[PDB]
Amino acid sequence: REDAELLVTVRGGRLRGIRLKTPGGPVSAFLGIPFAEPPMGPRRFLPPEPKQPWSGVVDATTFQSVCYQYVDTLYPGFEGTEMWNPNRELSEDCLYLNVWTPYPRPTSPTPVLVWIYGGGFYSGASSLDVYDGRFLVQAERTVLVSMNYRVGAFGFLALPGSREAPGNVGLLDQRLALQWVQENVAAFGGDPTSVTLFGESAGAASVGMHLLSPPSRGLFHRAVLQSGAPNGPWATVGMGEARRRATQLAHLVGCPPNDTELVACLRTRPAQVLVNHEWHVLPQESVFRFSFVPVVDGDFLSDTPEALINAGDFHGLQVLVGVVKDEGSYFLVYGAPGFSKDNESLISRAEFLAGVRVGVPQVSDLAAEAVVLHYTDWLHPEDPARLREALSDVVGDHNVVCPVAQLAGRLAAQGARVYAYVFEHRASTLSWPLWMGVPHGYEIEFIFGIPLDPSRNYTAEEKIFAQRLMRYWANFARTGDPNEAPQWPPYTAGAQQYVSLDLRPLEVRRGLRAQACAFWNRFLPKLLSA
Amino acid sequence: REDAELLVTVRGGRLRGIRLKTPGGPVSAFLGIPFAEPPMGPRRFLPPEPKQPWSGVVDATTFQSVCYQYVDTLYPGFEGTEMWNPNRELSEDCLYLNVWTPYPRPTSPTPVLVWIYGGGFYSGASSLDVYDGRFLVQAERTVLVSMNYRVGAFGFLALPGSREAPGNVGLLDQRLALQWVQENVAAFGGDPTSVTLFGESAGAASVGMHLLSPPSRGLFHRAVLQSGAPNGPWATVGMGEARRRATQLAHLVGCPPTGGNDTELVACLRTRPAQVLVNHEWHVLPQESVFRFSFVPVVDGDFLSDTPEALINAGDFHGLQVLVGVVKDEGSYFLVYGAPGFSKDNESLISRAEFLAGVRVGVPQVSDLAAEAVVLHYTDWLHPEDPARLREALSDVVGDHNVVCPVAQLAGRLAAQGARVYAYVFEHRASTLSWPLWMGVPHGYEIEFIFGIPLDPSRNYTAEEKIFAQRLMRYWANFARTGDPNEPQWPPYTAGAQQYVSLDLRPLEVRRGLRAQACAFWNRFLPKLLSA
Ligand SMILES: *[C@@H]1O[C@H](CO[C@@H]2O[C@@H](C)[C@@H](O)[C@@H](O)[C@@H]2O)[C@@H](O[C@@H]2O[C@H](CO)[C@@H](O)[C@H](O)[C@H]2NC(C)=O)[C@H](O)[C@H]1NC(C)=O
Ligand SMILES: *[C@@H]1O[C@H](CO[C@@H]2O[C@@H](C)[C@@H](O)[C@@H](O)[C@@H]2O)[C@@H](O[C@@H]2O[C@H](CO)[C@@H](O)[C@H](O)[C@H]2NC(C)=O)[C@H](O)[C@H]1NC(C)=O
Ligand SMILES: NC(=O)c1cc[n+](COC[n+]2ccccc2/C=N/O)cc1
Ligand SMILES: NC(=O)c1cc[n+](COC[n+]2ccccc2/C=N\O)cc1
Ligand SMILES: *[C@@H]1O[C@H](CO)[C@@H](O)[C@H](O)[C@H]1NC(C)=O
Repeated sequence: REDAELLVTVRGGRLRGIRLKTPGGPVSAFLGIPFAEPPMGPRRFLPPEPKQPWSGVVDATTFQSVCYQYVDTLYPGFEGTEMWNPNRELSEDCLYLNVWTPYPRPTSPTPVLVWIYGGGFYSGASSLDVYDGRFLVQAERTVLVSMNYRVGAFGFLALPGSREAPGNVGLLDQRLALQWVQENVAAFGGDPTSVTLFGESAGAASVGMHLLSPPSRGLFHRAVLQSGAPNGPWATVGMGEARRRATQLAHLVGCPPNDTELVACLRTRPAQVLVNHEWHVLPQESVFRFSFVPVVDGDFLSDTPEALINAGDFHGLQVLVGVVKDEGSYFLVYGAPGFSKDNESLISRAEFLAGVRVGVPQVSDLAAEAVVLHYTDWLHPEDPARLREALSDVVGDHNVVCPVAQLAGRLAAQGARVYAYVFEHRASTLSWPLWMGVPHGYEIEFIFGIPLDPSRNYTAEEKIFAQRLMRYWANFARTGDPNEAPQWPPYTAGAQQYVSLDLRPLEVRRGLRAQACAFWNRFLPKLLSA
Repeated sequence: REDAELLVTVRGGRLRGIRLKTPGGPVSAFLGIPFAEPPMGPRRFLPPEPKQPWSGVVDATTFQSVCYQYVDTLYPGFEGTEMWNPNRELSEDCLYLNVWTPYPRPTSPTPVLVWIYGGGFYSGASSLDVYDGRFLVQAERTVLVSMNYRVGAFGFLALPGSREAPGNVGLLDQRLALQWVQENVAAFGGDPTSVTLFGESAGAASVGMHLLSPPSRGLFHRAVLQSGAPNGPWATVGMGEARRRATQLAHLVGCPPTGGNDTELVACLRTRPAQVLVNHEWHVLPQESVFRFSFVPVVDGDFLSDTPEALINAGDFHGLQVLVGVVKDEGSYFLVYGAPGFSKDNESLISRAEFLAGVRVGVPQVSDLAAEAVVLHYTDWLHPEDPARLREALSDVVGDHNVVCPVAQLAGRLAAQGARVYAYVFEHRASTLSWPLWMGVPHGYEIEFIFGIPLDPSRNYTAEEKIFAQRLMRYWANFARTGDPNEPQWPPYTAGAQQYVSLDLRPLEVRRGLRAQACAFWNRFLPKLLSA
């Protein structure tokens, strides 16, 4: 009758899962497991509370609701943007996690991968097709866990010092899920002593912040940061600016009639009302800037991530970090003047100079001049194709590449063993224009083995590539070393060695854009202080 | 009795010259013509006064004295440094000029080349062997003129506003010599309506300042600036810093028994022996540095109504032809005079710490932030500690900051504002060069080829270098005659295409960009950083 492999008892009660099909065999999935009380009504903006025990059997056969978030409408119906939009109904009752295990369930402790999705801390969901864990679990025989966490104002609105809206509760949602993994993953066959965190963009920034927060450190053992870092200029906000943004949001939604009255009024508004106004609390026009992000208030982060990275002892830590070939191109169509996915975006010098202030917001004119000096080819100062690639480099280096390069350099120089990559394969199914190259976020589908889905149109070569990348990632989760063949050397602050990931065998190189990142990481901070 | 070819009457009186032998035939030389009253005693620091007329015949038959100046002591007996030291006795009685003309004297008016030597405004002389004008006149049949002008404190000590030491008198010496050319060069067969100034280093900066001073602008028609520009960070000084340096120099020599009344301060300075002033001249510089000189032209609203940069940016230069250029390694020569770890006698493979310390020596008197901006751009962050790369990088720092980027900025603005510009880079290392190999083609070592020194038979240049020298003399003379060095073609320099030619044994090769990336930092960004 009923498959005993799909019945699991966790600390809170009983669950019923579903058997999933994959080209290489079945997989056990437990989707929509509640790990927190629904953060609704008076519980909104508050830290999550552990889910109370239940009687009966929870149906864990389908994904649960997506946390309330903005839905992108720039190119309606376009696959390049719809693949990131919510594929389930929106709700504040969204604190659920998902578990994939081999079928039948492992009888021996199995290494655990925990996925934290990205989306600028304002969007994302564990239920997106591109995060389907069935292929990783079947091919590499790990336990895969992913959780939903609150985004936008619901997860990161902060009136610092107030208890009604302390901030960082979305990060606490992630920590609660990691604590749930420690207490319950063995019931699925997972090994709670071998937990690897991996995430992309804001998910990678989240992974980095769990590395720098002592209460989260005991919950995992290895970390993978893809196209993101906690020291990115978009990843955190100071207490003063957080209070300003929280206050303006209240004003824009008709609040208030102290912090208590302000939060109480915010709690009376429908969730969609807060979503409709959250982008308007940003101080200026920009790309790669987000309204409600983690706040540095001395609690979750006792100091800025950059400060915590410099003062940290990282011996015994192994981290896998990397970027895609063209980190900046995706963001240019959301505000940079002259850009669009439907033409070549061959911009003029005037549009380039205007894009610099959009891509590098909230800096002095002198700082902007330094950017223009560094990213101008003064033998071809007005060539539109060069200007298009240059502004993509500005946005990509400033927000992703150089923050990741700095994290990798400091971690390596202070005990950690770092492996660095650059993902350089443009998917044959990529629907973005060719000038965007390999855009932000389009390595994920290969890490998750999506090309193995036979109902998709990836090539035979791309399937072998996905299997290669799944092996690297799983090798790292098992041993802290992706290697098995051309060897992948560790990244060091001196040699700065990394590998390129594409259809060709591994190629070792030096320097994660060393010349450009010396500007962003070494000189520009000095310029802004004086 | 006499040779009429060697007798000339100028406005001041009669002159007698000499007939010089050259590998290609005779040349008339009138060496040591007085063009000003000796600036001695009460006239020290004063503007030059026209030479009073004389009766009889002045023998203009040999070079006159070198103006009082410092004598380099760093590598005694070394050919590389002794070639720039005085080859005549030092004297304040030094305001004499020289005229070379073809033998026999030209039938028709001939274009005139006027040479202004360099030496950081503290040294130099028209009598140096490398400035011998006989080969240019023989090969290209022009009239060549060179003059001595006061250097160091005697030419550029400035108490601005005062009448006893108004400053810039060395530039006034040059202008007086230019006025002399206008009134008298026709007696030698020269055309006063076709006068081409050319100079190197501080001489090139001098040429540019005459371009930007209206009283001088009417005295010539074309300009050549070799490895120098008036907008260089070393070429001018503000009124306040000039007064500070002049006051500390007076204080260092006991004047007066600091500052005070200007008339009495200078009167005390006039009682000091010339050598005493020279001995303390370098002590007034604010910090340890290279390519910085104590007494230089002062921007005081008179000779220079504004900074050279502002005058360049506001200037209308239609109808002007200009030839500018640099050598391949402008900075290397200056590093052995103070940069830590450097020497002509070893490889100068410096460390990272010596590189950072040399940056402050090579870019003196800037904020810590500006210094780190220099480090950011001249460090290869894949090889931040490689000694050979650091040695080249510090050479580039000093060369770009002081020569290449000032010249590139001068060339770009003149071209954009009406002038026709031709740019070169001199890339030949002479076979006779005595400096070590790591210095490449150093500052000042294109001059000997422009003056045709390789044609001197007692020298040891190769036959290839003699052909090269004759080719360069043709470019310079073509430009002096027509405003165009051509007749492989040499395209003009423009702000957009930024085209220049390489001068070496190979034929002309057209390139783009006078180190465009580096000079965008020095000319565009760094000024914004200093004002904020
Ligand atoms: C500074 O002093 C000069 C005069 O220089 C000498 O020292 C003076 C104290 C006096 O002894 C002069 O005779 C010496 O020549 C001043 O200029 C003189 O001023 C007087 C009175 O007006 C006049 O009769 C002289 O002709 C002037 N001689 C010149 C032009 O040198 C000058 O005014 C003083 N400036 C100050 C106040 O600092
Ligand atoms: C090359 O020499 C320089 C400076 O030194 C002089 O020339 C040398 C060839 C040798 O003859 C020395 O005895 C001379 O003093 C070295 O850099 C300097 O080293 C001296 C050591 O006293 C010291 O002043 C500073 O550290 C450096 N700067 C100077 C010029 O004072 C350089 O290290 C030598 N190159 C090597 C070591 O290969
Ligand atoms: N008046 C002085 O004491 C003095 C001291 C030092 N210097 C400059 O040092 C020598 N130098 C430094 C750099 C380039 C060339 C030279 C050679 N000059 O003859 C000039 C004057
Ligand atoms: N205006 C913006 O900066 C912006 C930011 C983010 N997005 C949507 O990002 C979707 N996304 C979400 C998660 C991970 C990656 C990605 C992007 N490309 O792969 C649109 C506009
Ligand atoms: C040039 O070389 C020759 C042969 O060695 C020598 O006799 C002569 O003195 C040298 N002259 C110069 C200028 O060096």
